[PDB]
Amino acid sequence: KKNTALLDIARDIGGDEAVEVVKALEKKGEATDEELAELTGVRVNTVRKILYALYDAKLATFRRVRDDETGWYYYYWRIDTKRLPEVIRTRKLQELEKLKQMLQE
Repeated sequence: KKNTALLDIARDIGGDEAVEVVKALEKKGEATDEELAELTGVRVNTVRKILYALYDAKLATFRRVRDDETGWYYYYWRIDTKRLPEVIRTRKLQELEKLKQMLQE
């Protein structure tokens, strides 16, 4: 039930690619952008844009590692269902009162 609801939010976010990304992420526990682009075949710019969307929806978190050859960070993402129930609800309420204002036209 939370399995499918997560994936449905992913579809709204980014279609079949988002659903591939979420599924590979859950199967792997944690993953980098690059690891997810290779697991899935989706491009890394799009894996990344999906992940930052899941992060803004507070459905994903990450933890950062400093790559010491270059000094730049790279993220290890993971799905965070902790607040998924409140997210599912908020999205319903919001969609409902988007309808409410069309009725108040």
